[PDB]
Amino acid sequence: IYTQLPISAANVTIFRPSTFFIIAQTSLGLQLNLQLVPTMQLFMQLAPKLRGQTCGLCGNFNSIQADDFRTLSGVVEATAAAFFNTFKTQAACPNIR
Amino acid sequence: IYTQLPISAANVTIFRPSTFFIIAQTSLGLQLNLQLVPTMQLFMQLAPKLRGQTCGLCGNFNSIQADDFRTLSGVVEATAAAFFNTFKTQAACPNIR
Ligand SMILES: [Ca+2]
Ligand SMILES: [Ca+2]
Repeated sequence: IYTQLPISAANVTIFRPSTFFIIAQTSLGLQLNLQLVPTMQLFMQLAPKLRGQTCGLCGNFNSIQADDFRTLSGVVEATAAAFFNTFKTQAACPNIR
Repeated sequence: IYTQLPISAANVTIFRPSTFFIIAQTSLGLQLNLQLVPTMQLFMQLAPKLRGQTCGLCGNFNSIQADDFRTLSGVVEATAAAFFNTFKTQAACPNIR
C-alpha cells in the first residue's frame, strides 16, 4: 500500500528528516538511513546486541573480517563476486563475475 | 492507513475524477459521489437488485415513502427528528429535536 510518511507501524517508524533522507527505525535494534538525492545510498546501523547473530551481504557482525565472505553452505569464498552471487533471491538473476 | 487515490481494494475502487469530487464504486451495486468543494455533499446510487433490502437514513428502497421513517423497532415515526435520532452510533450523541 502506497502510504505517506511519517508512519508508526508495527515495531517500525519511518520518517523524513529532510527532503534528501528517509530514516526507518525498528525496535529490534536496526536503523536504516536512505539517501535519495542524488542517488539512493543505504547506511544500516545495528545494535551491539546482534553481534554474531546476523548474516547476509553485511557479514555476521562478529568483528572478524575473514569470515564475512562465508556463504550459507559453510565455506568462505575467495572473491567478492562468488560470495555475492549466493545471496540472490531469484534463479533468473545472472551470476555476476 | 492514509492512502493515495486511486485505490483498487477488495470489492471497491475509489478514484478522483477531478479536484472537486471523489467517486467510490463497489461490486455490490453501490456508488458514492462525494463533492468536496466548497462543502462535503454525498450522492449515493444503488442498483435495483437491492430494492426492499436496505435500511437506514436513506429508507428501505421499496418505492414507498410512507415507511421510510420506520425505525428498527418496527413502527413508522411521525417526525424526521425522532426517526433520525434512532440511527445514532454512540450513546453520548445528543438527541436532535
Ligand atoms: Ca565476520
Ligand atoms: Ca419505500
